[PDB]
Amino acid sequence: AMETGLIFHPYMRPGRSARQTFDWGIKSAVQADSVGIDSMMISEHASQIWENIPNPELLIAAAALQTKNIKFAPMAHLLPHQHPAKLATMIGWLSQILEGRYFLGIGAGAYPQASYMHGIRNAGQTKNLNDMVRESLFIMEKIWKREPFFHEGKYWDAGYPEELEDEQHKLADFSPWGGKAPEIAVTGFSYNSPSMRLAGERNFKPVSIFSGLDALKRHWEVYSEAAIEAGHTPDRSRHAVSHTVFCADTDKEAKRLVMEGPIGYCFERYLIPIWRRFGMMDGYAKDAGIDPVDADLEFLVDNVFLVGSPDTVTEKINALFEATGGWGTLQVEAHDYYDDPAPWFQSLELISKEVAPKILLPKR
Amino acid sequence: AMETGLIFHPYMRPGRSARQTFDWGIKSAVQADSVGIDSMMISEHASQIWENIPNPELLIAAAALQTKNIKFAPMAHLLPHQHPAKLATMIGWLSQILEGRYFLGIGAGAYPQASYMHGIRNAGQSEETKNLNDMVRESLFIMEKIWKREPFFHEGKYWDAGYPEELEEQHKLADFSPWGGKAPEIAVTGFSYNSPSMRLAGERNFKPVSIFSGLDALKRHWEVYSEAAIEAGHTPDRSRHAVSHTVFCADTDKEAKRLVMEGPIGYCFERYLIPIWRRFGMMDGYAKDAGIDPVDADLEFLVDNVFLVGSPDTVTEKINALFEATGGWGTLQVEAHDYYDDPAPWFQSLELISKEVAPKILLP
Ligand SMILES: O=S(=O)(O)CCN1CCN(CCS(=O)(=O)O)CC1
Ligand SMILES: O=S(=O)(O)CCN1CCN(CCS(=O)(=O)O)CC1
Ligand SMILES: [Cl-]
Ligand SMILES: [Cl-]
Ligand SMILES: [Cl-]
Ligand SMILES: [Cl-]
Repeated sequence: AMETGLIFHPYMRPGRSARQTFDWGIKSAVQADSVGIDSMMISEHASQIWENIPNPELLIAAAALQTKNIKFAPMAHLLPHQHPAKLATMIGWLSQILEGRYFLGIGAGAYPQASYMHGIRNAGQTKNLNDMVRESLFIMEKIWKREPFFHEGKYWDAGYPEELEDEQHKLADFSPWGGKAPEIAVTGFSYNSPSMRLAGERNFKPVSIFSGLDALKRHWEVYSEAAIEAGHTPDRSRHAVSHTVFCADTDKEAKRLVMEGPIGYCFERYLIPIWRRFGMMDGYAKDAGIDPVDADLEFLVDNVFLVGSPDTVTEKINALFEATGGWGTLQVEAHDYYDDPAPWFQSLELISKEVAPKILLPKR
Repeated sequence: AMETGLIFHPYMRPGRSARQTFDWGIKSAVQADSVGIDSMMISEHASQIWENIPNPELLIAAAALQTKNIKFAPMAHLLPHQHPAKLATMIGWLSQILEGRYFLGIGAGAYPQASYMHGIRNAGQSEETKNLNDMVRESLFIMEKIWKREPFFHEGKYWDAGYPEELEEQHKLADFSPWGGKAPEIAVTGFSYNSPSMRLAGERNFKPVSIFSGLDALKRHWEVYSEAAIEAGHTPDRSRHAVSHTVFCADTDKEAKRLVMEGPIGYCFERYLIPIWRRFGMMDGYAKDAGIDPVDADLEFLVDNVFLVGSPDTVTEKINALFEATGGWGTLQVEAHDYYDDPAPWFQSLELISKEVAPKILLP
């Protein structure tokens, strides 16, 4: 029932080249596809070192004809940063190339440095990024329908022309596969996530970043309530939840490999300090009954990360399902194993083939 | 030596899918690279049937790690259609992925239907309206500054954009400057006799790409270009000049001609290109050169008098003759046609052009 997914930020070690990063992305897509992973989400960042993909569509396109079954999604295209017509056209064309193995993450962008680059001062505090998202979506949906219009917006002018006065002289068809909008997704983190409400209101796919039991429950509560009120039927099998996940033959090996390898390195060098600064471990702290100040690597490995043998990880997931109601896709956060992929590819294969099929049905 | 290049519009037969088009592009890039073709230019169109690539960068990215030596160029990114920061970031990143096997065509866009989609009414005409050429100049201004990674903010007529100061190695800004930290080489195409693009190109030391329309225009392009270059203080270099031609080589003149007349090339010309060329007076240069009335310029006339078609010796002679008449050029940019269903004769032609013809061409 539960699918396995990859989310590729990618947390490349500072100093990796663009070609190395791109090669690791393609290799990751091909391997994930080969072990039955259902989706690969690729994030977008123009200002960050570790999250060093500014154009997830380039990777998706390079992996498209090298894979069979896996579905790709930008997670997310930052709508305030591009002309909606240009973006809508690219999405539809890529969706066509993939024969529908595609869905669309949309976002405002959480990094003011990148907002600034794209002409939006004071994104942290004028232009409103959320209004820009709404206007872009309004324009893109119309372009995908291939119904003519011209729109003079607050943020952009855009349109879709009427045919001029042989099939070869009609307008190109860059509508997404099947001629309909792709499925749209949005991520959420905070406890009362406005993204989850938007998602529910518009029947988008919710993607939650695991921050603790209370938030995971609250996300679904907010989502479904918004869905119901908007007249949609909430479907928990749509819900994707992003986790650190690592599987090996034993609990001991699993833990050692995380502690001493790429995952532990990224967390100690980069993620733990950010998470500390921004209070992103308060949910985990609450769940385990500790002070956030004492949330270190080994705490996360023992209490938060889905780490261990296939049986252990299966248990941990099933325990979360009983506590929170569950989810449709386990979205595994990718790490920089480009130097020595074997233990990481073995983990993914275990998660996908041995863990995921044994998970309980999610709460309706 | 004169180099061989490919220019991929493409001219896909109406009815080809996006996946087929994309597959043909990758196959074409791989094959061109394998036979020593120096560059592959890929054009950008959102409204056209035959020219059905709206995002050349997706193709370039998919071919990047599958090729060794060939250089790629969008020909051209239509600068009025996207946010210059987003575009500048993607160009730098792709340039990095390609390790500098990349140059940048820029353009305004010659299809009003597509201009309309991107919020530009009355692109065909010379509140107040939008000027595509001014939009090109503002985009380039912004992109060059972003590539330099020096902070600024610009509130333009068409866009707001900037480059931020560092916040008060992993926490510094990402570096998506192009390969070597400098702007890519910039190219523009020209067609008309007194091409304003050729003047711009000369003024700014861009690479000129001429679309072959006759002896007089080819000479006039270089005259305009070099005069502008010299006045701007640049040294005009003919080896930079790319000239776009229909080119087809086979073992004999008879085979070459039959394959063009009866195959994909002839089909595209009779069904699509000849009527357009007739309507817009694009055969007047060829007519003048051969001493005929444009009304009588049909397929076989183009094959016998204009297209570089024949045996390797014959095509070598035709090129050498053009070199004596006009002064020559640095790259023979072969216009690609839809041989996706029959690649053998077309790949054979490109191999002949690249290995047997081009090395025998006299100095420009
Ligand atoms: O670097 S800056 O200080 O400019 C912005 C840093 N900020 C930290 C918090 N994360 C939340 C990710 S999410 O899990 O809430 O989606 C967004 C980025
Ligand atoms: O389709 S529309 O009728 O709306 C515009 C027609 N127009 C005809 C001429 N071509 C040649 C490009 S070039 O050869 O001059 O570079 C550009 C498009
Ligand atoms: Cl992020
Ligand atoms: Cl529904
Ligand atoms: Cl064109
Ligand atoms: Cl010079």
